[PDB]
Amino acid sequence: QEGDPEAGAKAFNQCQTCHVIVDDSGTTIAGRNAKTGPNLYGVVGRTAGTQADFKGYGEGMKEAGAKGLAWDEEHFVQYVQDPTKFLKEYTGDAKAKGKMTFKLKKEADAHNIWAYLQQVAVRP
Ligand code: HEC
Repeated sequence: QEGDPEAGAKAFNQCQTCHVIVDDSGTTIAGRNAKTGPNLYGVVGRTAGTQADFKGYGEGMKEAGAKGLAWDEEHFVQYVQDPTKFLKEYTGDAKAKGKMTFKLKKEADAHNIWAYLQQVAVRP
C-alpha cells in the first residue's frame, strides 16, 4: 500500500533464503528454489497456516489461522518483525512458537515488501 514496491522487491532478497514466489502456472517471480518456508504467491488475504503444499507449519501458526488470521498489512508487518512474539499475542497462548527464525529489523522494509506482494503475489 503506501510502501514502495520496487524497494520492496530488493528487500525481498533476504527472504529468498527460505521462501519463493511461484505462480499457479509454475513461473518463478522471485526466489532461488528454497523450500524452508511456504510459497508466498497468493499470501495476500490467505488464512495463515494453509498453503496446500507446505508440510512444515508449526502448531502456533496453524492455531492462529484457525482463530481466523488472514494476512493483511498490519498483521504481516508485526509478524515479520518478530514471528514468535506475534504468534504468542495473537494466539493468546504464551507457549506458542514460530518455526520462522528470521526477524526483519526494519519496519519500512516490512511495509515495502508488503507493497511488492500486493503487486506480484495476489491470486485471482
Ligand atoms: C527461513 C530462515 C526463513 C526466512 C529467511 C524467512 N521466513 Fe518466512 N517463514 C519461514 C517458515 C519456516 C515459515 C513457517 C512459520 C511457522 O511457524 O509455521 C514461514 C512463514 C512465513 C509467513 C506465513 C505464510 C503462511 O503461509 O501463513 C510469512 C507471511 C512469511 N514467512 C514471510 C516472510 C518474509 C516476508 C520474509 C523476509 C523478510 C521471511 N518470511 C523470511 C521461514 C523463513
